[PDB]
Amino acid sequence: YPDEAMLYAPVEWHDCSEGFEDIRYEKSTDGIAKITINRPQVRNAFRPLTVKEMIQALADARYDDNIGVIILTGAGDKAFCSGGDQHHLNVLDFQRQIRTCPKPVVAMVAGYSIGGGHVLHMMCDLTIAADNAIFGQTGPKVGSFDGGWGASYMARIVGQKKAREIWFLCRQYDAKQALDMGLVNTVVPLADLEKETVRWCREMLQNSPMALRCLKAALNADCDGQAGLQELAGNATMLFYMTEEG
Amino acid sequence: MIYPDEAMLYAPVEWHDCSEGFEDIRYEKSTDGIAKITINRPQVRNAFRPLTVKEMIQALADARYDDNIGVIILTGAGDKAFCSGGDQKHLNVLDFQRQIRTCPKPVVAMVAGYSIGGGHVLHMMCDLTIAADNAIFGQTGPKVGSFDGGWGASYMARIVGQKKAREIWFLCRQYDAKQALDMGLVNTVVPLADLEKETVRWCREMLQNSPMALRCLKAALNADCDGQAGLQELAGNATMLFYMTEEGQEGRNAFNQKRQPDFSKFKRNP
Amino acid sequence: YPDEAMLYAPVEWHDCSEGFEDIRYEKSTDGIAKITINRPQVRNAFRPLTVKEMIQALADARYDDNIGVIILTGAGDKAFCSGGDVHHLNVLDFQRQIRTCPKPVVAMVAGYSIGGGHVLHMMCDLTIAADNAIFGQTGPKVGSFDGGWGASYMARIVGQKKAREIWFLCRQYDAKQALDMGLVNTVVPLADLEKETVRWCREMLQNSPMALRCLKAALNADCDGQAGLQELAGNATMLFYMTEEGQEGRNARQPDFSKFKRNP
Amino acid sequence: IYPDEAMLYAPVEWHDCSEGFEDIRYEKSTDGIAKITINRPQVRNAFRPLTVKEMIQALADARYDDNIGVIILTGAGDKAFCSGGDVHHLNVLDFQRQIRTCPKPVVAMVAGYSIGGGHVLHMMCDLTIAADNAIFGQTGPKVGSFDGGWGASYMARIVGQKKAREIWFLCRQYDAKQALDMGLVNTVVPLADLEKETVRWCREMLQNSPMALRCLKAALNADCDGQAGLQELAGNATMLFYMTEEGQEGRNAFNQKRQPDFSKFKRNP
Amino acid sequence: PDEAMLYAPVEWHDCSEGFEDIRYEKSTDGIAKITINRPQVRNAFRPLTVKEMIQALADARYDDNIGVIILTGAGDKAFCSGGDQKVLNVLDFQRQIRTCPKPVVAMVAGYSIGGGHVLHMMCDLTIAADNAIFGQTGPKVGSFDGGWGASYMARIVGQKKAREIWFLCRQYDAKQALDMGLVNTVVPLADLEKETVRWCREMLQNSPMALRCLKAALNADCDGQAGLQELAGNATMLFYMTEEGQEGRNAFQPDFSKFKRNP
Amino acid sequence: YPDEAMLYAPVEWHDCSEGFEDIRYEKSTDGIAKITINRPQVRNAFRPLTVKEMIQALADARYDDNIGVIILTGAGDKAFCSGGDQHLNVLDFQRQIRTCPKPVVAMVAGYSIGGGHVLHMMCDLTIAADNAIFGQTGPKVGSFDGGWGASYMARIVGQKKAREIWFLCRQYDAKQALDMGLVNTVVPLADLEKETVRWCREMLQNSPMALRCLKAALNADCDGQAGLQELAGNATMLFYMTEEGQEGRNAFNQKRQPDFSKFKRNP
Repeated sequence: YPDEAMLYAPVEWHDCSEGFEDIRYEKSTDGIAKITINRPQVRNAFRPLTVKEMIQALADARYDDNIGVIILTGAGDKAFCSGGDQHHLNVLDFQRQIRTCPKPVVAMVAGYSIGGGHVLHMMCDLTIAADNAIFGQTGPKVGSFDGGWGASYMARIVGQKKAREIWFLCRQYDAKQALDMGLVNTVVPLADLEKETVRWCREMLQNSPMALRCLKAALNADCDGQAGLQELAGNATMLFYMTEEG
Repeated sequence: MIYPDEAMLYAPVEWHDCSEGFEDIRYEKSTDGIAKITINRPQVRNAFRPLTVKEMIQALADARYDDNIGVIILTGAGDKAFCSGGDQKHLNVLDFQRQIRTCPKPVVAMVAGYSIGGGHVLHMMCDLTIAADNAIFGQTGPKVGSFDGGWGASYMARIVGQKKAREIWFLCRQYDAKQALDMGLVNTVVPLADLEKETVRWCREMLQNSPMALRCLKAALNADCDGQAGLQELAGNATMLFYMTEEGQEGRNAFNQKRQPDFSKFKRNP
Repeated sequence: YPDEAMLYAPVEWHDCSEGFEDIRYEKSTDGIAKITINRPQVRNAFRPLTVKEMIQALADARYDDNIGVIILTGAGDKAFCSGGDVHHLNVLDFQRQIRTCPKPVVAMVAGYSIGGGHVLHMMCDLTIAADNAIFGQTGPKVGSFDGGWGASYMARIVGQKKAREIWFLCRQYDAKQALDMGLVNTVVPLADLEKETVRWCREMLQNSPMALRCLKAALNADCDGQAGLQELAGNATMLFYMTEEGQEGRNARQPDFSKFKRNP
Repeated sequence: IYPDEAMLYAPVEWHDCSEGFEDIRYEKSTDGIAKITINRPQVRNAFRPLTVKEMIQALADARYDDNIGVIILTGAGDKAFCSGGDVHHLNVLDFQRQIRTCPKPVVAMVAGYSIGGGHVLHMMCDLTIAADNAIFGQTGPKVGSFDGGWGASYMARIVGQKKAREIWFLCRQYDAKQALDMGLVNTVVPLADLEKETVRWCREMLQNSPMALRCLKAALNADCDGQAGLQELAGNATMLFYMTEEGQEGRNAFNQKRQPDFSKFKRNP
Repeated sequence: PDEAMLYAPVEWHDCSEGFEDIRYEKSTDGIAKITINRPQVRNAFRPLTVKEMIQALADARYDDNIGVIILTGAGDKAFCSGGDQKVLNVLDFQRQIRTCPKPVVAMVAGYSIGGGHVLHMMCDLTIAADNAIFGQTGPKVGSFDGGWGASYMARIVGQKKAREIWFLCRQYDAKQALDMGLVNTVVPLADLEKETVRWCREMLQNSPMALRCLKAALNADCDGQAGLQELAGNATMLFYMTEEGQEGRNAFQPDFSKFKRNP
Repeated sequence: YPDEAMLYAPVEWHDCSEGFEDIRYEKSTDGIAKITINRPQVRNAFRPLTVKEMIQALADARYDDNIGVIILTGAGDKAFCSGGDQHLNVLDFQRQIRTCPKPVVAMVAGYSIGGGHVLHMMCDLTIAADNAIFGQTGPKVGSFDGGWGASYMARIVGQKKAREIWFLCRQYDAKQALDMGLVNTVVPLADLEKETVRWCREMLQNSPMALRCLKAALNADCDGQAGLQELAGNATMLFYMTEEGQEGRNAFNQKRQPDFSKFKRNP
């Protein structure tokens, strides 16, 4: 395993936010890309423009051979993303893009991850929660619902009883509650959120990118039927090209 | 995000009896929209016989069709048993399972004491389960010459995961309220004396939310399990919603106005 | 195999229609129940009352131990069911009821099977079509859709390309076209329609009702996820009750399964 | 009330939108058909990564053009629709997903060869109109490749498992009549009438409810694509919900800092 | 490709030592042939027969010189009339055919009935003689196959035809089978093996790894996680054949820093 | 319920290892077969031979009508199995565990790692000692199990935990495994076999037929048509044991038309 010294080393961030109004986008030299929703004034809720930019940034990250892991997070300590405002439903494109991204996407959550913003963290492969993080859906209370990955995939995370509770009542849940039901991967003190997140990112960066790619697709394949097969078979095709028989 | 005040949530509940004709169950309705179906055979720990199931089906259909009802509670009479299983002394409980599954309103298992065997599958079928601290859970099939290999198995695995589902079925042990909570088999555990109080609160929290959103989400979550049957529910709600829009009304309007439908006038979205 | 003489024997229908406004309900002595949409003045389109009645009639046939097969059909020779005319969308209840009926259900189709009425014939296990039969959807032409079994299950019948064509264009298809894409099981001259349908019913009636029941559930199981497992496993449970091992557990004192073999 | 032969077969006024594209042509008709044409007849319309990038760009434009209701995918000339692959090496997988999730009917108009990667492309299209000189088949196992995604599973949902295994394992070529008989294409027409017939089919769809077509396409995908299909279908449901008074009461209440009153709305059976 | 190659004579070698109920042969060009040899009972299988077929198929799977397997019946009157009623390991045989990483071809002359019909369906391809007869018998003789015999049949012929075949238990001739997509082709009885060998050789000309991956992928549309196990297993195998995958065993701390992180 | 005294009675293991080199194989009188990987020197990693022998032993247990439950374990107290020895016949063994009609219990002491971790997951139940360690290693050593090692892992611990396990390849102690539902129970190392045997005896007291139908039904939630083959296969077996099923057999045997008209048509 990597040593705590390298895992907890300072990070060399370079800004790549040119042209974005709603988000910051940064890359570290050791292979991490970070997308930060930058609207703390509205608790980092997204509007169609925000989504358009996030899609832009993620495509760039996917296409950058130096980038191995992506972080999705919100500006400040009070919110990851408090929901959608509140082309229209372009966040559905973003969900699919996170899903099919052949690199791990890690949600770094401080404060509220709510509504459309809660589905976004669920869509990420992993979630690192600050001890101040708050989670929940709001659909039925505000005249919406996410019945796609927001529902079924939530069930594959926390189980059907809990998923029905989360959606039907629309309560809020603190970090411990989220951890207890398997909704997040770990809870760390707010001060160490990014520190610990970078560590998790670095642990993955030390591993085979091809293996990670294949495993993400295999795990998607337990959910996404033929769409999941397209991903998994796609990687097999890519591997076949790299061999002699190929 | 304004939530309901606790004063409202914990206000007294008024049940009105609608049990006329039932022998094995009680059926009651609150004026604020909860329907409560109670297995009423406390002397046999609320075990169900075919008659009990017929009556619960009848009551659940009523609750479904009553536009004043938004949520249903399923429970057992007394403090000792939600339902101890099938009366051992035909298999129409399979129909009741489907009926709970496809009910467009949330169904809540309110569990005191034993939820066992067929009665355990019943609480699992309900969307949520509120358990009293004296609640006991488990299957009995392999110990009594039976099994539920339908939703009793697969769906249980979607609740507690595959390792725990195999343990529950293979050994047929009993589990206390803390055990069930820990594995995610129930949603919360509350003091026995507060069982109905907290259950009603949960119901009222749902009653404040969109009925349409709730039926859509219920269908969507069933859709993760029930293949094309799930698609039928989810798509049927989509159809219902479509009928509530101008485009979804043009066909009926055209027919009424004796003209061909015209979809040229509607905007295409991305 | 059964003798053609017996298969094509005359059939004597007994009326059980008492109390129905929109349908006829009849039973044969040899175990066929026939449900007939009786609204020729509207090409046998169904309204919510029609559906409630068909649900009632099908529930009766399910519980009648004398009935082994159900026929669904439309009155007259011009329409099986032309479409929709408890509650507004109760046809969804009826679809599920046909699906989970442990007895084979056969659509007997003369003339139009269209829209909601086309999904109905698809739901039936088999379809015997008259040479004048006409099939198709109408949803997108009249601002509606059936995205449930009306879409996915159709695709399991005719394949994805054909399913998309049927729904997206909403054309009508003759009996030959329907047969060519596997949408119906056979096409017979209009005069022979009930004759050939009764033969098919009698062929199934000669077979094991338990085997048919299990196979219907098994075939549904390829489509309906856990709902399908509920049906298939439920039949397994019923079978288990009929065995000595099942009955021992139920008689047991601590049960004693030791006297039972742990087969491979 | 049906189309009308005169309208269906009327002339089509195409407008060029190919500015900037190297490998494809892109055109739109005034009545709502967008046509993406692979423009590489010199190599039997095989695609290279740039070709795929451009098709992605064009398809996204059509998706977002509220004037467009149907998309035609085709190859330049009469000899090939697409003969396979040679911006990254496997970006055709992106294009596959984009056709899949496009809320508008996509029609493959096939003249001549639809082979290999190009065969999977026509399969992904909702419908396929084939000219009588059309030839279909896979080549992977012969050329050190395979499409085990929708190229396999989805093919089986079209032609059945026996035929799908045959097509892939032997890599033969099939003529239009063979393809028609196995359910692989929707119709076969004379080469000279290919666009004429295709446009008719497009026009027949253009007469229908765009929302209904959208929901049905997602419903049909949903029989194949698991949760990804649920995402499409449920997404359409959410979109419709926003258009209802009940949905709107939820939004209004939240924006006015008040509890919503959904009680004014029935709890249907 | 090349008619003279495809229809060239076939050189068979016997490998039947020890078998009572079957013959097992291997050609010099990489085809294995398992022949049910009980023509006096229309090639119905008894438990012994299934045991031997499992043995033979396991051998064929593990023989690197074999690229395609033919399953057939002795004589011209019967592929397999089903389970010997005079007497359930056939479920093991089904799984083995399913998970065989090489194409399995059913060469059908005469009856393929009941259990014997499920067998041809399980094979990847079916070449039928014009004298072939297909159908199920379960509901007529107190049985059913509700596993691959039901669901997978539906993935071949569609749900209407599947329900008809099972519910009525009629027999279907070669043209009927072809018309519903139940078999891949129908040929004159005298040319059955000739054409079957051609199809086999056409497959033998293609990549065995690609065929293996495609079979798993097509199974994966049906077999849930069991299908994923097959498909992902092939991907794991392919991975081992790459530099990145080798960086493990070549080390035996591994260093993946060098490898691109592709889109 | 079974008596505590009976459940905790001493075990009488009878050896059946004859002809094996990498494993021990033993049967108890009361119906438990135990397969032990016997390569303590290499933390009980498997080589192709080990797998071939485990396949042989598992097949024997399946066919032995005296056996109702199988235990899979590793020699000593330091490792259950640390994975592949540094083929893919282990894939056949996974399927063999999956389709075994008898419950299979992983009795885990110390390391269950890599290929050895998938093996415990494949078992119906896992009894873990307080010294057990779990984790995958694929991405760290240039491999992956994208089959049941992935999808089925998600059906146990949920999708978030499954991705964490695979992507980082950390090690997890027994408490962590329990909390995530990866194992069924954790017991003091000293009582590992005592407790494992109790769980086995608890199962042995139950209907073998009900157990195999339920194992198939639970597999069926994961394995599509392959799972339908298992579940339906059991239904057919049950059917054969009924008068109705048997009539069809007799009728065909006695060269006469079957008469099913004498059997009830249930709702």
